[PDB]
Amino acid sequence: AMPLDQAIGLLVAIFHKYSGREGDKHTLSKKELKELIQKELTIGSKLQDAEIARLMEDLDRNKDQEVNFQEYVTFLGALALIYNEALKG
Amino acid sequence: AMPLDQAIGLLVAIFHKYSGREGDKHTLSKKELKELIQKELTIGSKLQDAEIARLMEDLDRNKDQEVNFQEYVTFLGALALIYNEALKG
Repeated sequence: AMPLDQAIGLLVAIFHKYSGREGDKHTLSKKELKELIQKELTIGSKLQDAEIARLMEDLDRNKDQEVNFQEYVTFLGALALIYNEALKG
Repeated sequence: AMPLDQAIGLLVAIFHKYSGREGDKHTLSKKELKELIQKELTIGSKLQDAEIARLMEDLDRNKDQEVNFQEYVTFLGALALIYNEALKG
């Protein structure tokens, strides 16, 4: 697949890895999303960064709320802005 | 990189391929986003699908509006729901 098709296919696959764990495969809880981020990204050196720590706290404060695919993708965009190196500056 | 880190890195790279063409590297126009989708995804067989055609029309109707990285990622999530096979059902 072209690079962007590859990217989308990976986003979908990782969503379904966690959304399939309980109930509806169309959603995952914010508790589960926090677990997904900590397991699927090499983020362990950055979890105490001021902005990333607030995103993780917000997931724990809203842990039982569900997230659909669109909201998961939006959230990954928010996290990339404060996590991915190429988005610095 | 882990799969999701790979996915994010590709999203960022394709954004910057187009956002760097004019002006600010932090945004791209909706005209440019339409070009990005048509060139970076194997979507040519699906452009007349009822839902995809409306997303492409909306980009052309708002062609001069700018899009930041967060809005680009959100948009890719919207498109994936109506384009990616694994999101059917």
